[PDB]
Amino acid sequence: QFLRTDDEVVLQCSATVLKEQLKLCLAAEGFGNRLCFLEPTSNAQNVPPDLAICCFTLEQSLSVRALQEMLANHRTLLYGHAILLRHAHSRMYLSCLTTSRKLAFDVGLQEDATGEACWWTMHPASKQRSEGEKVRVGDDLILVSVSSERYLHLSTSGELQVDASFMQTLWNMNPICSCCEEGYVTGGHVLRLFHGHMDECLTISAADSDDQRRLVYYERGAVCTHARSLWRLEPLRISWSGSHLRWGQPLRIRHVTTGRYLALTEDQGLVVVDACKAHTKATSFCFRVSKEKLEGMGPPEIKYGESLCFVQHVASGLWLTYALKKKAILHQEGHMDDALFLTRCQQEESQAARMIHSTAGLYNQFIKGLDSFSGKPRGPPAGPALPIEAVILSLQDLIGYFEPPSEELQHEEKQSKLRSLRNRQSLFQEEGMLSLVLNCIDRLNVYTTAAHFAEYAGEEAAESWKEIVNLLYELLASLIRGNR
Repeated sequence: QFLRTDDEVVLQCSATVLKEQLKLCLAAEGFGNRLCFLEPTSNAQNVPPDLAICCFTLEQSLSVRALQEMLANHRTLLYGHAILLRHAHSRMYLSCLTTSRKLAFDVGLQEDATGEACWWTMHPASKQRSEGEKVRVGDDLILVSVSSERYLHLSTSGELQVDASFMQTLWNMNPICSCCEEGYVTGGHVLRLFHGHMDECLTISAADSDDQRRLVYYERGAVCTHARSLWRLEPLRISWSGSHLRWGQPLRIRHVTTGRYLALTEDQGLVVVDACKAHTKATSFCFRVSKEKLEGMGPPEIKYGESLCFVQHVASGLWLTYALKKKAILHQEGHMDDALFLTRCQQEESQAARMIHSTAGLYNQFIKGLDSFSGKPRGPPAGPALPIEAVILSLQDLIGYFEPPSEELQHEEKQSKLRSLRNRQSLFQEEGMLSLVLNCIDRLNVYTTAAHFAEYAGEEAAESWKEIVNLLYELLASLIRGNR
């Protein structure tokens, strides 16, 4: 009934578009782009929203005097309290930025929780709540930046955005999960699906495969530690999507590094499909106890490791089965040994897998823009603008991410940090990040100078040509660095 600290939440607002209400969640990537944006959730039945980057953790909830004393150097939320919100993926903190996209400031994530910028005071939306009262689940609230004294605001030229404005917006701090039972599978969890005990898991193929990475397999060996075998369980009901999963409950299964959804198609059978084509009927599955014919955290039913689960496609009733590497299919009978167990991926690996997803998406966009004016000069590029700012920041972020530990650190800590670095390098390497970085280099090296690049791209885009190539070479080096 009440919101507490260390609860996972989403910040939701609503807007009227085409005489219909549209629910929107506060989202940010962090790496490559600090700025917050809005992720629509109303059309979930047709197109699944990108929720992994919508999740925030309530770090602290402090009174006015408690904040002031903290700046000089599980608790229930009360009105008047100032809260610190940590982004689940990037590990960064929601803040009011000093830059502007009007007397509004931009809203985004910052690297460190220092100063007032990352603090937001909670205020009642009506006379039904008062200062010092317990913040209840489902309450509309007003959020005020401690630094700028402005409201967290839904802005509208023709797009729906977030900023810090003197205009008010009502926000719903919807709980994703609360204290949940240990060892139980919940929504939003990133995991692996294992078949037997021979190091065999459900996966798509490696990068650059003739597959186009659309097919699903049972694969043995090194896959079991690679990013390509990681999946995100996404229940159809957005409310309490981070609640315990139940037998028979419909859910979508998202592939982390590609962002594609397990689906049944009329033409291809069992494949993995783009988000835009991942509608309920094709993409909805459930865990079953057997093959017999058939608003809170809820009852805990599915255990990690100990529970054996059959995967069923809901609309068709077909079972997930196999055709070492065996193709995964959907079949009316399947096989007697179809039952799978689940194992929870830890945060370093899951974080890395999402970073790869966004990194791949961004640089592939950058590559597509480069190919757009490949043999087309200007007298007016005139294709879509290259994501210069995002590419630069992405590059800088990954370089810092792959930075070796300081030689001044102690041996025990250094070795552990080196081991973590190697594992993180490996996950990127196995997802074809070297080739991808190289493809950017090779395409930019087609040009001899910045001025030559300006003859095909813009003069403004050419201003960052030398910087991007140098940062790419730097990332390339950091991806290879042995770090033994």
